[PDB]
Amino acid sequence: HHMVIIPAPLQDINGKPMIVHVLERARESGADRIIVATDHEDVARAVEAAGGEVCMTGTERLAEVVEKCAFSDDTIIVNIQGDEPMIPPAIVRQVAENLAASSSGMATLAVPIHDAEEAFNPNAVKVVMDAKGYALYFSRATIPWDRDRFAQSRETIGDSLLRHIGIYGYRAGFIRRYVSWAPSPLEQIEMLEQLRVLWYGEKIHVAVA
Amino acid sequence: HHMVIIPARFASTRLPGKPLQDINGKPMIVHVLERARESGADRIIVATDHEDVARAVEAAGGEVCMTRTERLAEVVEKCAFSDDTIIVNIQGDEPMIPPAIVRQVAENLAASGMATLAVPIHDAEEAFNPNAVKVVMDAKGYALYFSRATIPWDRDRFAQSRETIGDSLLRHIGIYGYRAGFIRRYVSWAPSPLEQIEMLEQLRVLWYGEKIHVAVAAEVPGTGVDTPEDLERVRAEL
Repeated sequence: HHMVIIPAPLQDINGKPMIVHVLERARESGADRIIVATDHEDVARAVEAAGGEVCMTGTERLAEVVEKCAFSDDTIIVNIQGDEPMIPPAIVRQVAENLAASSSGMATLAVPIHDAEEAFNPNAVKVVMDAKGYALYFSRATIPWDRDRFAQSRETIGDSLLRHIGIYGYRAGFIRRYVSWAPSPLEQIEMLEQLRVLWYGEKIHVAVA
Repeated sequence: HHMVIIPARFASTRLPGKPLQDINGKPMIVHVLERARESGADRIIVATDHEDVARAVEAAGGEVCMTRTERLAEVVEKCAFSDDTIIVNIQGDEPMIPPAIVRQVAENLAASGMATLAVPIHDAEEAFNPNAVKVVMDAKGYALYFSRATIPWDRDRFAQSRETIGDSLLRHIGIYGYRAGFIRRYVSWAPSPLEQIEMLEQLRVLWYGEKIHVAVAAEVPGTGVDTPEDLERVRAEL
């Protein structure tokens, strides 16, 4: 009972593009509507010929889709990146269900980290959550910091490290509020736009994959 | 319109018996009591399990509570307050704590339920020192997170070098504000795996969903006296 939007993308994996792969996974998730948001004709000519719906509209594209297709501000929206074609549809359904069952707002996904290099890789985003699973913070720094383990060791990690995956959930009308809100300074230092949501007081629920 | 409790930290390996040591004709805890007086508090209670500290504070006129946020709990039990009284935690080894920031934590608590202070970090070594605790907060000053990692992470600057620092790093300073029912709630909560990982007990409050307000200190306070060098320094400065 949700809609999935893919902001895209061109690669050959067994005679099929990559965006159509993402489209098939979104189909298998069981979404009522699937829309591919793009401003390029290359993505269109592929998805349209693949039977996928396209909307012609920097993550604000989905916001336009909320009003280009005139979606109710209670509908559940799932943003899958166009460059994750091997994503299982089970976690795509998860993100929607976790948003619907939480206090609503915005939702995202995390996986456990088990490689120390990953834990100390700034390109790998870590997230810390409260007891209810709501995101306390996103960061490129190694959080939560393990004082005893990391006191002098950069090769041993515990079980408290989570990597944030760029699949998101929304309640439609709040995507308009994302674009409406001014760019925070925190999202510019960390280069993580989702921190804006935490800057402005709204909370994010996190699903463990 | 607030009350101040001073944990007189007798226990210390480098200066055993900290609150009793003479600073220019007055013991340290008496000086901390005078700072609390300059803050503008309606009641000042020194919490201590030592009789010499009690007889030193009582000879100066401060209220004394015998105990044993563990210790502080018994104070809010022994003088059981209303859960509206703003409460300021001042360390007993800080005889030069600016009373302005002591008033400030209560003022910023007045507008939540738990409040604390931070000071800007200006040197790279402190920003990457896990012993220095960094705090990141939201639009209205409420702490998003406390950590021993360098947060917020400055991706573009730190990608080149960890040698220079921007303007976004704040060190949390262990002066806390409470609404006096907040403490009764805290003392009941079980330890939270997050504070065990980070060795940061304030992460209990954020783990159980309750908020913390953080204020940039109007004046940067002085480190609490823990060694004879700081004793002589405060003697020369007071």
